[PDB]
Amino acid sequence: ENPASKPTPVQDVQGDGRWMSLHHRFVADSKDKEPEVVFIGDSLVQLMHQCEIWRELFSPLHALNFGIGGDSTQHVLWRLENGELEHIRPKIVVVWVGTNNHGHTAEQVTGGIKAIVQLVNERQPQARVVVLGLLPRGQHPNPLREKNRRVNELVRAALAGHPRAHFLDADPGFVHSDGTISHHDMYDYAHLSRLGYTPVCRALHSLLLRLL
Amino acid sequence: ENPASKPTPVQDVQGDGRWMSLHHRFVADSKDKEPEVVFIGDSLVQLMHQCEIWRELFSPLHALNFGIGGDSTQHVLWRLENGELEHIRPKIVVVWVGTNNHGHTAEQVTGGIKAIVQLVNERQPQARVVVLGLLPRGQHPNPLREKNRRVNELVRAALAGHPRAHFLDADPGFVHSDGTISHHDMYDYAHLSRLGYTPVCRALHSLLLRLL
Repeated sequence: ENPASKPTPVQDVQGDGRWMSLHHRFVADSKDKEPEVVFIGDSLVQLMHQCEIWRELFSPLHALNFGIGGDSTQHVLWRLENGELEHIRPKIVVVWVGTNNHGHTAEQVTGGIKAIVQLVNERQPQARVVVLGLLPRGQHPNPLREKNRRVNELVRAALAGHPRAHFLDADPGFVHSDGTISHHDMYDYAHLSRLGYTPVCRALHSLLLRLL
Repeated sequence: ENPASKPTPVQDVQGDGRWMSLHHRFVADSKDKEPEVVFIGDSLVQLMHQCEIWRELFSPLHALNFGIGGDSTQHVLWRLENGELEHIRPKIVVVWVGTNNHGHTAEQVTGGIKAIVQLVNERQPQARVVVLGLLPRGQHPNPLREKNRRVNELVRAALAGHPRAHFLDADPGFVHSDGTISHHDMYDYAHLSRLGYTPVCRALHSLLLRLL
């Protein structure tokens, strides 16, 4: 099995059960709401809801944010299969996950992303799927840069043949000429600040409005 | 040895070196700036800098924020010993760390917190030290609630005999009568939202202004 596309919850090894509380909240959201767009993935999704203005660009679109810090692809897959696509009929599902798949090869993470697009195509066949490219990370050149770039090539070539699956690279050019990422964009060289969110989100908003 | 008070960097098992980039940035901050207050600890410290308005309450105070998501006590201890207290002479150092010490007993985390106050008293003997109580976490009652409460009793009783060491519980009462924490306060039942930061930070600002 590709471990990236084998659905599995995050096991609580800390004791406060917060991942499963998050999941149950999103399930109840889906039971009770009628979104047109659902956002799912890791803390880049999750933190957009606070840390960026989601209210001005995305709230009008009738959007649920189901981001969980730390999730890998298999975690998202599990969540989509275990209640978060129930009782809804979005027009669009936005997927942003894969940068936390540590210990998986790029091909494996790509296999994880392809399994999420497949699940969404089966459980919510009317929806378009948007997959965001994995962003660069690390202050200087490093192997996760090259990993996430390779994921992005492989995913883009996989989605090229899919009428209603869209690859979006939302990277404005966070890697500079000197090879560096600025902490003004990414305060810890991976998570975006308000400034790093702005151009990402407006690339996303523009794609969403054409589609919608 | 108490593992909580044995200084040690976070080892990079991912490959992009971001923890050590963060540390080097803070070292350069300390070389080049002249803060009156330095904030150090985990992502509750770190995210206050974006996620709350640090600008209105804390920026006037000439404050550096040296928070790193995921740090335990021994990580903070290492950082304070390995350059982040160099070239400065703060009036106040604010410590908020211990909630990530998974696998350490409450007594051990307390031993970690006491070693950080001791380091700061030796390297920056003029500064007052403020230690923030560990906040509750988890949506419902769970063993990390009781752990962090016990840490807070033990730390408060340790700092009671210290003229210029101050324990501050900044918890407004995030645990409700029904036993629950609201996701309006803590979006993932551990990290604060803008709303959860407001009362925390104004408790902190008030203590700082008396002292200062």
